[PDB]
Amino acid sequence: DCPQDREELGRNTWAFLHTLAAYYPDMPTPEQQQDMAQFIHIFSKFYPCEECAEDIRKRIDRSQPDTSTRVSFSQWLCRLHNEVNRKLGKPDFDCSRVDERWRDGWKDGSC
Amino acid sequence: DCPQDREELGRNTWAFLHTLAAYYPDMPTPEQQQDMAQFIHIFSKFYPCEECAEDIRKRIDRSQPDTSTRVSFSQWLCRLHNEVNRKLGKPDFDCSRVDERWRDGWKDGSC
Ligand SMILES: Cc1cc2nc3c(=O)[nH]c(=O)nc-3n(C[C@H](O)[C@H](O)[C@H](O)COP(=O)(O)OP(=O)(O)OC[C@H]3O[C@@H](n4cnc5c(N)ncnc54)[C@H](O)[C@@H]3O)c2cc1C
Ligand SMILES: Cc1cc2nc3c(=O)[nH]c(=O)nc-3n(C[C@H](O)[C@H](O)[C@H](O)COP(=O)(O)OP(=O)(O)OC[C@H]3O[C@@H](n4cnc5c(N)ncnc54)[C@H](O)[C@@H]3O)c2cc1C
Ligand SMILES: [Cl-]
Ligand SMILES: [Cl-]
Ligand SMILES: [Cl-]
Ligand SMILES: [Cl-]
Ligand SMILES: [Cl-]
Ligand SMILES: [Cl-]
Ligand SMILES: [Cl-]
Repeated sequence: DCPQDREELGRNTWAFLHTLAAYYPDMPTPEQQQDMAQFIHIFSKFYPCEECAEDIRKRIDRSQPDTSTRVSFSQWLCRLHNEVNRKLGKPDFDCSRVDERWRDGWKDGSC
Repeated sequence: DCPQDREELGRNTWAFLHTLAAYYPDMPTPEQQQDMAQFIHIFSKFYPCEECAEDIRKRIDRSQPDTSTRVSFSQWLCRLHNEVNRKLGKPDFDCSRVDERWRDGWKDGSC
C-alpha cells in the first residue's frame, strides 16, 4: 500500500486502458468517437512520466488515436503500447491477440 | 494474464486515478482545470464496468470534480471513492492520509 512507482502505475494504466478499449462500442457514434479521441489527448497531457523515454504527448499528436471502432481503437492502443515495449526492451505483443488477452480469455480456456 | 474482472479493473483504475490526482499541479492553469474536468466527465461515460459507470456518472453529476488544486482534486477523488466504498460495504478511507497513500509515502519512512 505504497505510492505507485513507474512500473506499477504502468501496469495499472495499461490494464485500465486496454479494458477501456476492449469494451468500447463496435459502432461508436461520432460524438463517442470524439469523446474517446479527446480523452486520450487529455490523458497524454496528464499521465505522470517524469523523464520517460516515451514522449506520449508528442506520440499521441503524431499517430493520433483512431477511435472509429472498438477494433481500430484496440489496435491503435496495442501499437502505442508496443512502441513503449520497444524502448524498454520488452517483447512485441501480438496485437491480433488483444481480445483474448483483455476481453475474452485465451482460446485455450485457461481463463 | 487474463481479462480484468470487476474487482481487478477497479483496483487498477483507482490506483491510476489517485496517482493522476497526486501528480496534478498545485496551481493548475484554467486550461488544465477544464481539461481535467472534461477528462473525468468522459471517463464516467466510458468506464468498462456498465453498472459501475452509471453509478459514478450519477455521483459525479451530483458533485462535479473540484479541479482547482492538487488538494481539492485529490480530496474530491478520495470522497468519490469513499462513496463507492460505502455502497460496497468496505471501510472508509481516511482522506487525510491520501497524500501519503498515493504520493509521499507513510510519514514513518515505511516506503
Ligand atoms: C502511456 C504509458 C507510457 C509509459 N512510458 C514509459 C516509459 O517511457 N518508460 C518506462 O520505463 N515506463 C513507461 N511506462 C510504464 C511501462 O510501460 C510498463 O507499464 C512498466 O515498465 C511495467 O512493465 P510490465 O513488464 O509489468 O508490463 P506492461 O507493459 O505494464 O504490460 C502489462 C501487460 O499488458 C500486456 N501487453 C503488453 N504489451 C501489450 C500491447 N502492445 N498491447 C496490448 N497488451 C499488451 C501484457 O500482457 C503485459 O503483461 C508507461 C506506461 C504507460 C501506460
Ligand atoms: C469509478 C469506479 C466505479 C466503480 N463502481 C463499482 C460499482 O458500482 N460496484 C462494484 O461492485 N464495484 C465498483 N468499482 C470497483 C470497486 O470500487 C473496487 O475497485 C473493487 O471492489 C476492489 O476493491 P478493493 O477492496 O480491492 O479496493 P479498492 O476500492 O479498489 O481500492 C484500492 C486501494 O485504494 C485505497 N483506497 C481505498 N479507498 C480510498 C479512497 N477513498 N481514497 C483514496 N484511496 C483509497 C486503498 O488503499 C485500497 O487498498 C468501481 C471502481 C471504480 C474505479
Ligand atoms: Cl462535436
Ligand atoms: Cl460529448
Ligand atoms: Cl492534447
Ligand atoms: Cl491541448
Ligand atoms: Cl499537448
Ligand atoms: Cl495538441
Ligand atoms: Cl490485476
